[PDB]
Formats: sequence, structure tokens, C-alpha cells
Amino acid sequence: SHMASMIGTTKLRLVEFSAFLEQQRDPDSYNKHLFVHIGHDPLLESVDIRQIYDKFPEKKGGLKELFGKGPQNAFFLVKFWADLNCNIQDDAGAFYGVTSQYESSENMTVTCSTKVCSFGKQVVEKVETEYARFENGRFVYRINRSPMCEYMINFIHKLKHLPEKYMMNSVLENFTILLVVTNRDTQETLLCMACVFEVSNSEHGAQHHIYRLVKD
Repeated sequence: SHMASMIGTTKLRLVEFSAFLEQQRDPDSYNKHLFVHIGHDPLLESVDIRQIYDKFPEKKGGLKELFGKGPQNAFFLVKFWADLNCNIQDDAGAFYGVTSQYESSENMTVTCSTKVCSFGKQVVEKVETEYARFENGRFVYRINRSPMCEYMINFIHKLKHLPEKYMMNSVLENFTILLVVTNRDTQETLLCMACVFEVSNSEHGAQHHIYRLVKD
């Protein structure tokens, strides 16, 4: 491992990320469960990116190609321990969503690509285009309550039916998420988060660990 300071370059920083299930009990009463969360310039250890290439798509526009183009300090591995300890009612009051916030000193238009991958193959891509808001002397890029795709909702349901967390972890060995934030107009990679998953051993907590991706 190589430990050094630089989720975020000096051009874009991830400030907040949270994936959640919000359940309406009645028009004035809601419960929200967090599956994972970030944010609720440190030294980061490193991971050799070559050991994750087979967990993500790898041809035109794939992870290896993106990393080669750089900047390499925009690339991170995120290990999540997800909290699956919640009810999953099957009714209209259930909303599965993701909220994220990025910040920059520069006013840009950014594209956020989220690729859901199974056995290293893309099964869903979500693409969101975001313009900046000036706030507190910087530019903020917020995605509020972006709906989860059907594949992900069904996948959470499937994991929850397993009787032991170690069985969920075995299934998750082949599940990854690739988040790439790009300057829409210049096509510069601003942030790339390669995400891997286990289930948290806490009863009501989620955890994460961030690593820099390095070429060897």
C-alpha cells in the first residue's frame, strides 16, 4: 500500500453520498433507512488497480481505458459495508433513492454515470446531467432523491431473503458499482469511484473505506 493525501481531486470533491429507503407511514410520517453513507484531505492508502479490472467492463470506455487517460488522482476504490437491517414493504409508500453532493471551485456542467455491474458486466447505467449552484463561495452539484433502478431494488430484496450475512457477502462478490463524474463539455474525468460491497456486521450501522487507485 502507498499512503498519501490527494473522495475528490482538487477539481471535484464528493461531499455527501447516501443510498436510502424512505417509507411513508401516512402523509405526515416517514421513516428513512440508510443502506450506505459517506459524509454523514486525509491520508488514503492505495490499491493496485490491476486487481479490480476483471470486476468492471474493460473495453472501449472501460475502467482500464479511463484510468489510462487520467488524471490518476481522480480514481478511488470504495469498500462498503451496507446496512440491510430494515423493512422492505411492497407498497406505494416505499421510495428507494440516492442523494449525492459534489463541490468544486469551478463552474462546470457535470455528467454523473452510475454503472451497475454483475460478474464485471454492465447491467444498468444511470446518466444524470447536473448544473452548478453557487453556495458559500463554491460551486455545488447536488442530486437529490435520485430513484434507484429496478435491478437494484430487486437485488436488495433478494439479498435480504438470505438467512446469513456471509451468504449475502458471497453473492456480493460478483456485484460492483462504477461511479464516474465527468465534465460534460471537456470530457475530463473528475471523479471515478469503483465500489465493492459486503454487508455490515453491525446491527444498525453502515461503514466504508476509501482507497486511492494506483497503476501498479
